[PDB]
Amino acid sequence: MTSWRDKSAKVQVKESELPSSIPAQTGLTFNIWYNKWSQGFAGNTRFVSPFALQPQLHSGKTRGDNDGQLFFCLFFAKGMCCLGPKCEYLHHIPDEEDIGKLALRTEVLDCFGREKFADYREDMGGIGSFRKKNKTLYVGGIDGALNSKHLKPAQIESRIRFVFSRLGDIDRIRYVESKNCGFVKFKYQANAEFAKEAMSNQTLLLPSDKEWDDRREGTGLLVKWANEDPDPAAQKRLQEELKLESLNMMVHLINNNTNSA
RNA sequence: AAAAUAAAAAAAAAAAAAUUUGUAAGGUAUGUAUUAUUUUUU
Ligand SMILES: [Mg+2]
Ligand SMILES: [Zn+2]
Repeated sequence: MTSWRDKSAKVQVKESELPSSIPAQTGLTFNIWYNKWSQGFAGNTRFVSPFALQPQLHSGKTRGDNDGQLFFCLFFAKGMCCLGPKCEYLHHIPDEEDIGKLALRTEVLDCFGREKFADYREDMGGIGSFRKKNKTLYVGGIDGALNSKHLKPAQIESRIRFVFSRLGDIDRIRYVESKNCGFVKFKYQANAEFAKEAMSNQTLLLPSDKEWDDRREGTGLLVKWANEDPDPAAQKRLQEELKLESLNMMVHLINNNTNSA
């Protein structure tokens, strides 16, 4: 509105600043079918992103807004999009107005337009599932994100809270020191899908955090999906919210019978 | 009218043929595992 509705979206990265489509150097000879390096051993080829999303700075109106686009630019979520106001996808954070237009389609697609799959994955990776609506994002790689300096677990919790706060309605956050894991639950599926792409392979450390010069050498903070919550308080709370949303559609499933008569 | 040519001395010198060229397999096994404190809430 102040950020989005008045502005036009800017260009995060110029096309000459875009990274090379060739990966770095893993093996001896480059395979030109699969676009990978061959003949040797790979060396833990993950790396942190040189760019990132700036919600208030980079949002603005796009050509997807004028045409009626439902879906969001995934390169805008990564902080990489080079089209700016020419891009056919939306450059702003998903909100209650646009998510209301992602209603029939969001059952099988995500907010970027990618199909979901039946099984999840062995490591709970990229896209979601069309069987379970999972609104909670796992956070890992926090040691690799902080670039191996030490902090207190109370202060790690706040540094996770701030960068995730902009990406949508945060339901709850509970950083665990015993297992260095962040369980960040949102209000919406579409904001969990946006936040998973946006903060994947990023750095936690701030520009004043004394290692802002050296932060590119990391691995970034892993952002996968979260499993079911084993403590029995939330499971009863899961049983509660299952029952009350059921009765909400017990009302409307006898209204369209009342329309039927 | 028919013919349109009804024949030598008496035995001489002179040679040819044509072929088809290289590759892979049956031998040095096959199989398993291997960077992940890259930490999934009690
Ligand atoms: Mg045989
Ligand atoms: Zn874009």
